[PDB]
Amino acid sequence: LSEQALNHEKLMRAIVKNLADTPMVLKGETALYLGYGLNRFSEDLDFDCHKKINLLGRVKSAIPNGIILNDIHIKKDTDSVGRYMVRYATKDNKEEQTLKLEISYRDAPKESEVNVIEGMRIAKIERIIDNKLCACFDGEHTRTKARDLFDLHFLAKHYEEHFNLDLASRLKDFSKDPDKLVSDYLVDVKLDALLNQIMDLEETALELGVMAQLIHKKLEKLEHH
Repeated sequence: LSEQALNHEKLMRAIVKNLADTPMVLKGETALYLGYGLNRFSEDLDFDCHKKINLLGRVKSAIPNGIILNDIHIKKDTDSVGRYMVRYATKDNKEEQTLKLEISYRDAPKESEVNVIEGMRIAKIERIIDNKLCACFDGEHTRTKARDLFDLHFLAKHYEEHFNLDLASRLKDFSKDPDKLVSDYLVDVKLDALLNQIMDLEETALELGVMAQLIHKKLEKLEHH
């Protein structure tokens, strides 16, 4: 964890802690990082929220000591989506940084589906798995991002109990051809600063395929406790 990263994290945590008394629910990669022990750094803030709030006002108030807020650019503010570029600097370094902040106002989790971890409102693992699989495999607009392989492996390894039959079946299907995964993701892994040092693509792909196969097989037994 470099100084740039540590400060970035300082900024993210301050924003999410501030939003704890609103309906904002943290999701995605940084939910995993801040909430569930993800073993890579994450940089974006992604939220679901059932209604509009004074987002700008909250971000401004939330800037903690040691951070300089240069600007907030409103990329998109509609009924269904909020998309912002928060530009900032630091007491340790003057070079401008960016934080992407994105909110979805559709299909917000109901209050009974919201976890609180160290004072932060965060989505359940199940929803995060579902969203990742939509994002990398079977959603409306899939993408090829190595982060998704890294994160699904993490989830399959450390949170297998949160997989149900549907989630496991899709995971198994996503990861059935490990050589294709390695082929599909290789360039992205090399170009990703967050992954290129820490990730063995060949091993990750292989282990995911094996873990998914086993998780799904277990759930197919329809066992009870």
